[PDB]
Amino acid sequence: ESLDLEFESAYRGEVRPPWSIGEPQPELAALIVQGKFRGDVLDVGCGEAAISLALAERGHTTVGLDLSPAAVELARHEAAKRGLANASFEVADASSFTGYDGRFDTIVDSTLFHSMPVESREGYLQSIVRAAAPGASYFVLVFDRAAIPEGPINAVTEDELRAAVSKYWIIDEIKPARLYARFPAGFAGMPALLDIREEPNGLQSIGGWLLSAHLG
Ligand SMILES: Nc1ncnc2c1ncn2[C@@H]1O[C@H](CSCC[C@H](N)C(=O)O)[C@@H](O)[C@H]1O
Ligand SMILES: COn1ccc(=O)c2ccccc21
Ligand code: NA
Ligand code: NA
Repeated sequence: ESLDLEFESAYRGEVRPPWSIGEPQPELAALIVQGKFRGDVLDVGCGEAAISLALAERGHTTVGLDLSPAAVELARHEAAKRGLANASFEVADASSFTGYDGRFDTIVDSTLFHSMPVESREGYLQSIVRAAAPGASYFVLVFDRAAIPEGPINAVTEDELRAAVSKYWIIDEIKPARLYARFPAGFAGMPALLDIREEPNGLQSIGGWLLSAHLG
């Protein structure tokens, strides 16, 4: 299976993607304020790249990679509107990319993890480790399989995520997390087929996992 056409259509606006919330995902913004993001950052499966933009505004040199040319164009457009010189973007397949050997001190996966086939995970993890500087940190925000079923999205259980990532990184923490979005009215039916939590500020959230890891 393949989500390439759906991601490109969502970014072109066929209304904006529900996950393009216009700010970094809150669970990842909390790690930034804790000082967990360091040096040159890779925002892998960056989408519109709100987290790249926030990190570039703080002084980091950032690179965002996405398979969708529309996402890369949107990220470049927003960085240009803000006059950021520090943020760059490229179209690439996270499961098979090169050209950044030992580059990044922090790699962040903001909901890319479940957006590729299960069979692509090993190529992706090999690609990002190859792109990592010594002592690099890695952060993943991903849907929980308890919340998102088998289907187009490859959400994970805690054990599955640990088994996949521990082969490549030293895992510091895996904890429950929320993935925020702005869904249209009536999203997923009435009654709803998914557990969508209503949040303040017109947002919603779905269950997930926040993983923190590093090289060492
Ligand atoms: N193999 C792959 N390589 C790179 N990007 C991919 C990919 N498979 C999916 N993607 C991208 O993964 C992203 C998941 S949506 C999340 C986008 C962004 N990180 C955010 O938090 O808003 C989409 O932009 C999609 O195009
Ligand atoms: C790629 O998974 N995805 C697809 C449709 C959504 O509306 C959505 C909302 C939040 C996060 C991910 C999402
Ligand atoms: Na994909
Ligand atoms: Na929490």
